[PDB]
Amino acid sequence: GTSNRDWWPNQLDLSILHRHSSLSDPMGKDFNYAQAFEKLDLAAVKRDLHALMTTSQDWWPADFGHYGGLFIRMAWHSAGTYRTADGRGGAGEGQQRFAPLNSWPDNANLDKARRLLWPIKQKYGRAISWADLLILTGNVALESMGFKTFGFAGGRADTWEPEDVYWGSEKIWLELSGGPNSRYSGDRQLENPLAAVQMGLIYVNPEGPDGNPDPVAAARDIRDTFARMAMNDEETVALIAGGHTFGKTHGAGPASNVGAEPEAAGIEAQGLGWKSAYRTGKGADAITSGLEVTWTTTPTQWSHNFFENLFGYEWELTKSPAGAHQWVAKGADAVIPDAFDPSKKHRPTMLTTDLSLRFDPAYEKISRRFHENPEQFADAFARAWFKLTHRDMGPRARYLGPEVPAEVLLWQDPIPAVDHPLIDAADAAELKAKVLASGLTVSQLVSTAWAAASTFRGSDKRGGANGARIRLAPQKDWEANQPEQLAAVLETLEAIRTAFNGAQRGGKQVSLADLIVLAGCAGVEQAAKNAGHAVTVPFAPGRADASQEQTDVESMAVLEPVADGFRNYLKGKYRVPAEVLLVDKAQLLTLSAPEMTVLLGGLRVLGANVGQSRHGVFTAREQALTNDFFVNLLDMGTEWKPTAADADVFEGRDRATGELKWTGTRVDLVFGSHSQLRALAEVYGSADAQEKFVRDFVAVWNKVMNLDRFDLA
Amino acid sequence: GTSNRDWWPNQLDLSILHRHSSLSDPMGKDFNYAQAFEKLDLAAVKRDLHALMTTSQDWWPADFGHYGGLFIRMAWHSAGTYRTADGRGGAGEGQQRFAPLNSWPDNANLDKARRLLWPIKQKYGRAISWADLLILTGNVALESMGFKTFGFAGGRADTWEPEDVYWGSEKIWLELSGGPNSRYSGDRQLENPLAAVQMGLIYVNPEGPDGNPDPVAAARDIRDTFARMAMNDEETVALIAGGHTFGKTHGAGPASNVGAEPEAAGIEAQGLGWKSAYRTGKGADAITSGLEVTWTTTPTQWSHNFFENLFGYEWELTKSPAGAHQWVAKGADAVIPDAFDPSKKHRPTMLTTDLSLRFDPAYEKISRRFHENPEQFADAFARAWFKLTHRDMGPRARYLGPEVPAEVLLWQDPIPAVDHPLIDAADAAELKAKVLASGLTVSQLVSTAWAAASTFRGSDKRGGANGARIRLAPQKDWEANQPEQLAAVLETLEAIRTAFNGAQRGGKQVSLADLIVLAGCAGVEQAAKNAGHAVTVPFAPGRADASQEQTDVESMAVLEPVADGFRNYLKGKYRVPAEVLLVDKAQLLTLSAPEMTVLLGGLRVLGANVGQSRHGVFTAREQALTNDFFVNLLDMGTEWKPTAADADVFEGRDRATGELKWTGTRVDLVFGSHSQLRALAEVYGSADAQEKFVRDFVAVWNKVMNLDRFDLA
Ligand code: HEM
Ligand code: HEM
Ligand SMILES: [Cl-]
Ligand SMILES: [Cl-]
Ligand code: NA
Ligand code: NA
Repeated sequence: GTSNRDWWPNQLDLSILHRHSSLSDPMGKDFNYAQAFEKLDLAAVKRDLHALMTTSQDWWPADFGHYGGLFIRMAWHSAGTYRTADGRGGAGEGQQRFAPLNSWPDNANLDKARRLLWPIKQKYGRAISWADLLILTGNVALESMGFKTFGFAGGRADTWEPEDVYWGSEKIWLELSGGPNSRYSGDRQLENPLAAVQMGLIYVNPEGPDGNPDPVAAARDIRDTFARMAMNDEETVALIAGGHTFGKTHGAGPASNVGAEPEAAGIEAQGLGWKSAYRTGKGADAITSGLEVTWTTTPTQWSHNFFENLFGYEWELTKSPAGAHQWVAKGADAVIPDAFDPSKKHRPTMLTTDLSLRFDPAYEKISRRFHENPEQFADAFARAWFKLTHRDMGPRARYLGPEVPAEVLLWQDPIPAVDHPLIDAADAAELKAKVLASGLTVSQLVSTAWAAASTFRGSDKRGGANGARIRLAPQKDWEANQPEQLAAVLETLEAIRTAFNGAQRGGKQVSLADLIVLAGCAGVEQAAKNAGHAVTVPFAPGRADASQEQTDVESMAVLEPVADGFRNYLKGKYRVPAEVLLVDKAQLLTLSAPEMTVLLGGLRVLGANVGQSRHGVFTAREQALTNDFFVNLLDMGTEWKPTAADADVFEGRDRATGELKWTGTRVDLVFGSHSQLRALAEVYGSADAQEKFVRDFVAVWNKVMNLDRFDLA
Repeated sequence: GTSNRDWWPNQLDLSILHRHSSLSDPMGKDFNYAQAFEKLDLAAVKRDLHALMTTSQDWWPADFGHYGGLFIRMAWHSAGTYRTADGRGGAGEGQQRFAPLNSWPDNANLDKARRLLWPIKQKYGRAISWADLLILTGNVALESMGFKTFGFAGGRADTWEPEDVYWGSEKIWLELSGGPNSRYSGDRQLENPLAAVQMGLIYVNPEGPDGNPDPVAAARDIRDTFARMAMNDEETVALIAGGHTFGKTHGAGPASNVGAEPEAAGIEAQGLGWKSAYRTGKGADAITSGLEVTWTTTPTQWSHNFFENLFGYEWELTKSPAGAHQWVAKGADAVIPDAFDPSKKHRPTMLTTDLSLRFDPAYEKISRRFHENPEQFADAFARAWFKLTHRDMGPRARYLGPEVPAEVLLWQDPIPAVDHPLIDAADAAELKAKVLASGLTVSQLVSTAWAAASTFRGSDKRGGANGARIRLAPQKDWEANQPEQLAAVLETLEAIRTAFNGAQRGGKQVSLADLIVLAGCAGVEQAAKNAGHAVTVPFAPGRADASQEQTDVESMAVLEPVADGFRNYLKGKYRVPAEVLLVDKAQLLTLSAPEMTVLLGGLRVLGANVGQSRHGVFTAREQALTNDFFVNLLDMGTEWKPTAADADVFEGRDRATGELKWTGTRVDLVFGSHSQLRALAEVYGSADAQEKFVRDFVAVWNKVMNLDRFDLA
């Protein structure tokens, strides 16, 4: 069947905005996962998981009689797709159970892991999501094997279709670098927003870079990829060495014996894949990665034997039974148990990437400290495993259940508790009038609130106006935020806040974070009044102000908008057309196509553009909330042509006279070009649409202001 | 960006069931188009359209100073994509404004037509849809040029994204037959469900079949395609000759002058395409099809000149200025006006396909009758234009406004008015008890009601249980309907109906159509009782019974289910995998993926399979409404393999003993393979899901019973 994508493969794709509709969701409109989870008997779940660890199924026999290592891997791959660039990936939506991740080569035989958990999923039903269950199982694995975890939070609601994520442009699984769709350029520079070295890998190639078995070079790829998943050197060493304290790899015979991944398998395989023709195809004969390494002398028990082995032997390059590069201990005794035959033992073995932890000089210093102080190792691992498995959960208000760690961690972008009465509706009205009487303009107020709120991304639930981090480094200096204009607005609002708070009794006060948002509300109300329409914009107080010391500046860098079509802003020059970057931003903001359309058309006419650019400002009443963007865009009296100076800037002239009327960017003009978007623009540009336009704009503005308000969820 | 479709291009596609979500629709969830239309000043709209006919715009100057031919073409192409096989295409969703149809070669320059209507659309806003506006404009064009139409109904609600229609498998526009993705096989047999001879054509090639200018063979393709659009010979001749009474074709220079279609054009084209480098690119220099034919001596006025020309001259093969095959009148004087220069006249000209109406023997007889009796031609054309433009609108109850023709037409599948009191709740309880006391089983009642209601398709809104057409030819003899079992059920229901109706006074009576549906409801209630549960199935009376004389047997044949996965039925052997056919059926029934999932699982256990097949009957309590299908499908204790006899039948055996537990088809097992479907099946197979499953089943059951109930809308 030939499709639109076939005929016009470079046309913009809006389907990403309308994933996750109520059509594909089996649960009722009113289902609230948090409410279900809060009544789960978590202790009972964990007893069932504990029992499962040593209850072998014959269709995928447990190595050493214990499924712990399989489950740790499973949970670490669930989390391990996370990228800091865009927040996409991670364990927080249970996406491992869908395409493509269910069929990535690095996820081979996790289909068996997940199938082992169906009976518990079945028993507890909607009260425990697959997303939560994956991570809970990894924690119970660890605990059953003698490792004390840092804690666990529930609250990852399940999803019902695949997310549309850019995982790379290669058309071959595992393609080595330097092909026609290489993700690498320059001196081994991995393209943003990717966080893995080859298509279908979680981080790095366990043989070494593009299969070259050099631990030093492999260390470069480990450091770079892990950094792109928000882990520093200490955390990376703790996680790799921690994980590889347990279980084993699987490479008992050649990889040609392994058949189709789950999405390609026959209907009779019932959602499993990688069926192997090698001997029994499972257990002692299993093939997963093609490597055949067992790291420790007690693969089912926490120990400090990984570093004992790493540092206690010299290593020789060797090949698994599938032909993969791996390493074996020179001169060693057979001290490693076999997974199924109590009469066999094996020499210690390592991956290239395990040896990275000894031969990269910065890793070696950490690894040695951990070898000499295993208690430090265990604490670092526990902390890093919690961060790994929670990194995309969002604010601590979303954390559910009885095992949530009390310690507040800097990476959580923490928000202090509120310990005073909040402002009421009359206070809000008072403050809106004070803001408008200060002489701050509609443009300043809208722009500032937009800048504060629109750092939110739904991918990892970071960002948003809560915190008032706009006032701090680094947000206060980001170019998009217009640092000198911002500072003047903030000074004025801070004086309003001080005077209101100084007048109160009873401990009532308003945070700056709330006042930034409220003042933006006032701007939108005043713009509506400038158009002749009285509207009240909703406002919910309860934001708190975070300190600089509670804000990790280097982690906040990935939230900087380098492209924000809603402010007609592009920080530099990109390969991806600006309209594609608009739809990417709308997806991160959780906006539908209608929402994105109304929001953009209103911001244009409110003066929200960076630098006060005229591009897309298709109105002669700037700072009035009207549908003029749409009416003027759609006027066939105007003809549009790209400028000679810049192909991405367009001039709109009167068709009859030649007179210059407007200028616009690709982001403005796409609403008059794309057939779906133009259809939306036509609703808002019709003569009956002024009330609708205003109502819909106010609704979407309030939605954006509240994106991070999980305290009200 | 590589996508799931790239990696697994043959995996089943569920996106078609979550098109048209509330996410992509700009109108609020409570918007009701009918109510907006009913308040439209239709007379005002028509005055504005009359004005527009001769208001020429310089960016696309009007031929003869009158846009009427362009608009007729526009409205005939809007309607013209309709196929009877599936009901898809047609004017009823306004789909000409989206991809791919906005860019089909045969819709070249209708982008200009649509743009000329934006000011009207804008002025009247949501009270007239684009869908309605395209048809109304065609009507006003005809009236403006002196042809009185048969009527007009509003009520086509606009849509907001493209429909996923199979238009063919070719990967080249306009590809001639016999290629790697040929729509033709054998003796010029066009593949179902297609209704056009080439990718991107509305029906036929105007030069002749695969470009061969033979009118006799062109007539074969005209007959076949038009029959696939629900039009017989008289209708066909009336429409082609009526259309071609007006306007002209456009081929002033070589087609290489014509640039990108709208979906390929640059952003500055603002949604238009086919920009031409030939001379001024428009007006006298226009290039659309490449043909240069003007049919009559008065192209802007209704006339009897089409058949006077066709019969009055002999025709000579020639070429247009673009090189296309067309025909010129031998020895004729230059009597045809030029569209732009009062000093030029032209000889009469004809397409190959126009000559088909004279050189095909059966068309010749009609054409001569029309020539000799122009009043017969005008009435046939009026009636056929009404049919053409309303064929996908569904029951007359959906027809809005003051110009709806009073005359009931056979093609509308008419249902008599109800002229008596309806059954009340106490009567419904009394009838349900009578049905359950008669001996009819759960399986029979469910099966019968399913058969009756599931003929509905949302594509053209034909079918459904209203009418009780299940009792008439041809539905009563369809194999999927189990004619012998059906007859026995109907006899019993007819005897209940007679006895109830004979006991009433006041004129109260129950239709058989209602009783079939009510009896189905009683089966579902009894099945819940068999499972130990109280359940209430909603029922809405008010269906009437249609007669055999109101039921066109040949038109009804397209509704026959040759695949119905919901009954595990496949009439024969198809190229398309049966699970694809299930999703296609779910789309015509307007079901989401969760709905399709719950529905099928319940039908399986209630005994709705054709022939009492045990395939997918995964329960030991058949005729009890339980979630057993899901719980047993998902049991990892069972291993599945295709049978040696039949690769599309699977056997499910106990993993430990090898013993046979179940058998299933692809339709059954896809719910345990497809990673999205299996996620849905897990929700209904969970331990906490029995009540959910019953509630969800009853809701979807009632949805299906009411699909055609536009008298309640
Ligand atoms: C440089 C980073 C990493 C590399 C290249 C890597 C590589 C791999 C490979 C190739 C396997 C064998 C797959 C199979 O054949 O069954 C595996 C197994 C495993 N890895 Fe890692 N890994 C890394 C990091 C991690 C981390 C961060 C954790 C968790 C903290 C983890 C925990 C495990 C566990 C527990 C197993 C054993 C699975 C079993 O017993 O079935 N790994 N590793
Ligand atoms: C065998 C079926 C038909 C064929 C092959 C056919 C072919 C075409 C072609 C090739 C054009 C020229 C397009 C261009 O270059 O601008 C056209 C024009 C047109 N057709 Fe048809 N046609 C068919 C049936 C119809 C029907 C059923 C109607 C309406 C009832 C219709 C009404 C028109 C009118 C009004 C125009 C003139 C457009 C203008 O003045 O701009 N045709 N036809
Ligand atoms: Cl994601
Ligand atoms: Cl359609
Ligand atoms: Na994420
Ligand atoms: Na249709």
